[PDB]
Amino acid sequence: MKRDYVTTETYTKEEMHYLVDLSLKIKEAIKNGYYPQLLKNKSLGMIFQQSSTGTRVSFETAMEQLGGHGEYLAPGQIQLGGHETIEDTSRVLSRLVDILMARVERHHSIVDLANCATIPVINGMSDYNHPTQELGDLCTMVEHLPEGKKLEDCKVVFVGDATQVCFSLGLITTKMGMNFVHFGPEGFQLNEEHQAKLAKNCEVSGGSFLVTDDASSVEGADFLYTDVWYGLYEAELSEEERMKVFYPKYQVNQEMMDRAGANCKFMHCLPATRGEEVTDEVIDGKNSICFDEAENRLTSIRGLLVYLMNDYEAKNPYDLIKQAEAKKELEVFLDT
Amino acid sequence: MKRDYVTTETYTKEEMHYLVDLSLKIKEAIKNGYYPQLLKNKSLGMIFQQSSTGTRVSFETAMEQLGGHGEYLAPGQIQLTIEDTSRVLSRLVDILMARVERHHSIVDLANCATIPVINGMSDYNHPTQELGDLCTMVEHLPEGKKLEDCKVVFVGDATQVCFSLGLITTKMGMNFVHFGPEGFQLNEEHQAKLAKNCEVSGGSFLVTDDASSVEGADFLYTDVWYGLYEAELSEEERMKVFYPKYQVNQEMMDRAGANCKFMHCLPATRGEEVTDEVIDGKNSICFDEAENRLTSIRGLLVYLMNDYEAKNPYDLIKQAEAKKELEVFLDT
Amino acid sequence: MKRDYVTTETYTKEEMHYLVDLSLKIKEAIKNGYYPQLLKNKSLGMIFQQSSTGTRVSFETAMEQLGGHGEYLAPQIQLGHETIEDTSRVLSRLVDILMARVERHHSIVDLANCATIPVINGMSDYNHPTQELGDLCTMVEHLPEGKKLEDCKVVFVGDATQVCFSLGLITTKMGMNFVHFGPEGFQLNEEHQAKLAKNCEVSGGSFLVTDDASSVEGADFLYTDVWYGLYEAELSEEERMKVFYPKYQVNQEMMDRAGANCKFMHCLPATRGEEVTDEVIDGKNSICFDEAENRLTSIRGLLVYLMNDYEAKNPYDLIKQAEAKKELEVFLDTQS
Ligand SMILES: N[C@@H](CCCNC(=O)CP(=O)(O)O)C(=O)O
Ligand SMILES: N[C@@H](CCCNC(=O)CP(=O)(O)O)C(=O)O
Ligand SMILES: N[C@@H](CCCNC(=O)CP(=O)(O)O)C(=O)O
Ligand code: NI
Repeated sequence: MKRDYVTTETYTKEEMHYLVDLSLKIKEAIKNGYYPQLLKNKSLGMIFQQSSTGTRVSFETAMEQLGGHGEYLAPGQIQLGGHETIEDTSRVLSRLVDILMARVERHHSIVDLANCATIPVINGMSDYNHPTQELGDLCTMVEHLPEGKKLEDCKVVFVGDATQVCFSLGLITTKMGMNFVHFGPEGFQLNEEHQAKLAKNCEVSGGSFLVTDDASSVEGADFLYTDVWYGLYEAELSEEERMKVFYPKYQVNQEMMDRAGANCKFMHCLPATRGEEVTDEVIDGKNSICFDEAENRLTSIRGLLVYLMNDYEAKNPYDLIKQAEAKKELEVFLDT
Repeated sequence: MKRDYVTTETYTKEEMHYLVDLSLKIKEAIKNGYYPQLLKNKSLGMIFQQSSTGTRVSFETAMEQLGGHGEYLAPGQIQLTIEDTSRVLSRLVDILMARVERHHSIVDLANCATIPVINGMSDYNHPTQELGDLCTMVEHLPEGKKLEDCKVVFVGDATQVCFSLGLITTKMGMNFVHFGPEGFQLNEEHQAKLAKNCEVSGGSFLVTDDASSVEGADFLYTDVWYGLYEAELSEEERMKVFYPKYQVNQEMMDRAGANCKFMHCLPATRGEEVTDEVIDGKNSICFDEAENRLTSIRGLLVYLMNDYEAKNPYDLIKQAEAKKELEVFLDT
Repeated sequence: MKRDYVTTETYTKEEMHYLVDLSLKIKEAIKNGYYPQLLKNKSLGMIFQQSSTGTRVSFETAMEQLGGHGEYLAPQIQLGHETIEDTSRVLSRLVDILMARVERHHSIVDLANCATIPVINGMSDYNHPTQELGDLCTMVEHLPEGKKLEDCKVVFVGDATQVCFSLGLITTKMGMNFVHFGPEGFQLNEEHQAKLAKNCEVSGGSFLVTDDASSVEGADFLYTDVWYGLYEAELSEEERMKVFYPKYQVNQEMMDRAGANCKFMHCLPATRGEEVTDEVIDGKNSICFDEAENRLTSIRGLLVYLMNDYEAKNPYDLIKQAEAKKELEVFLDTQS
């Protein structure tokens, strides 16, 4: 028996709070030079169907810091297209590593992997969502709360394209009872299915959501968040096309930040295209927190790995009598 | 001085029994949550000239579990003179494995390296598969039968895995059959090596295209039909040679016997060498077999490194002196 | 605050002696089976823009031996769409130390300038400083009977490769006598020679760049490298034979002309039958495989030095460490 981390839709507000608290406590230990060896001798399979810097390095570093090891399985090493291949691969890998992550081209691949594997599976980004980004961004907002405001009192505005990161930000903010806005142009907004999921979250949490092309919607934002304009890895929009759609209205510049408010913080999942979605002035300015945010990709990944492996061990406990017997038998064999 | 693991031809029945016993004891420790740190701070160079999932992940995981680390050197990263590469790597890692296109490459690597070398599969044999398969057969012995009483039938192409299965089964005193079509059977040189094994072990071997040869099998084993990595047989060509006679289906399993277990080294081509019904059925053990790739690799790594240390022992007086000198240097 | 290792030009003779002594003491500990865990739980990002065997394996092995881990990044992470500043800031939050083998020297200079963690040059088109330290360790271990380091003559034969220049830089820094024996159009240039001259004004060493075959006479170490030039733009076999063969082939005649006790060095890989003959590279006076081993020797010393420097400049607060450890333990004991 295992638990997966494919979407925050299967996690409650209270569970997300626990993950944040766990992640931040591990962070404070490591920041002061204590590395808790919570994944000693454990192996993570890391399946990447696309390129990655932040996610890949975070997983590999996290495993080392916690006493285990991450194995990088590059694009083309593992095919996740067809159910039959995915079932066989899942069953082989489940016997060979303790935990799995995958960054996939199509969301059904990560859903299928999690369904077939008997070990925990983590979504490292798909075309649909990006749940490790969600947890990292939540950690970051908690660390940068406005003076005298609670999390649920905050307004978070995503500017631009309806990327998987846009949707994921909507999912986590509404799950935590916050106020979310997607400020984006017609034809590039979160769709009806996206909005129904955000509505369902708000019906439980007391938060709110709005999807609009009204420029005034940035006003009062505590966090202003953006992402690239070129769309999906496999099928990018050209420079000329994306400028036509988004520029200059959706460029996060100092004017937009000032319209949001003097204390509004700037966030971006990275990598950023400077001179497009954001200007140098904003991303390098005093109210940019996007490099703290990048660090918190590692923060959240450490907490997730520990949570999922602790869950696995609680559901599949070791028998300490048989452990002692097995250790003694091995030692006797190697001595005699 | 070192020892290598290039072929089971250089290992006795007693040595293979020791490797099985070591592998299974490590397995039982880890299964119950004790990870023996027998390779602490040791580095394994992993040279892959061809793709791999099972072998590669097994080596990398094994090193982590035992307290060391495996370095994945992907296809094209290391050109394989072989003498120069061997001498360089021998100074930079503690142990080496390689999956190679041509068997002479692994023989040359082992000859030139001054550290232990493990064959991760060649065009000739696949000795880590042999040990894993042996572990699996031991764990799944038929009720009231000894290993040497068992019959193992390989169906289909004369792959390096086919030959390797022949080598290990005959080495352990078992009864081996290659059921395959004319032009795709184990050759005269293969059979002479199997005969030599049987003269020592009291086992037997048979190579035949007679469909009745599966009868009485305790283990029925198969592999893909598309041949070597660098020169695959097309779908049309391989179906013409092997289908349907050599497809392991439920009819063939029933002909072998109600209790016959199904094995496959993986990956499998469902609908060719084996049907979904068989590979997913109650008598399939091929996923236990896949797990035992890691089982056997852990045992091999420990055996070879223990052997290396016995032949090249550490001087504890010089160790103590070196430690003190380093500590004084870093303090002062 | 950090220190980098991009060029030995920023290191004094006394600092290079310290690195040699540290490297050799770690070597003697490991040789006798004591692995000092000086980089426990630390992560090294290894950026390779080009192929490598010796350098790559040395870094990955060194990290394991010292209790940490090296992450191999293939042309996964590009130095492109995202600026060097942005990539440097992201990686600085995710690993503890960085190395890179780069096509163009400015890339490693920029990475070092922008990163807030130590950066090591794993070879560029300009220099190869880890090779320098490994070669120095090797010369120290193989000093001629009754000679001091500064009494030795080192002759590099052939093309003016980055290894040629680097050998010039380290030998002149240590007060030795350096010669580049190479043909017109393939010699160290005026800028190279000005840097060697500056080193010699401080050290009392000497340098010479010449196409005179008699310049090998009296050499204690004779060093060579391949003839095919840079990774991205190799010289053909026909072209390079025309330039270098047979005059610059290191054969037994040349070794005898240098001296009966002259040792042969080569950074590897070698093209047998071109720059060197089988007889020389496999002969009794070849030390190039000890030299190859000392790539690992020197890399271990460098990693320890740079991380010790980093920790001295950024010390852990032991009171806050104790508090963070306690809070984590309480959280894991009491919460769920
Ligand atoms: N919408 C963007 C999201 C990238 C998020 N970035 C990360 O996760 C950091 P990484 O890619 O370096 O791991 C896209 O589809 O590319
Ligand atoms: N005859 C087959 C044997 C494959 C063996 N499989 C394994 O070792 C599992 P892996 O390739 O994932 O490591 C062939 O030549 O392809
Ligand atoms: N002039 C040579 C220098 C190679 C140095 N070799 C090494 O550093 C060993 P490696 O490449 O295996 O890491 C060139 O430009 O290729
Ligand atoms: Ni690794």
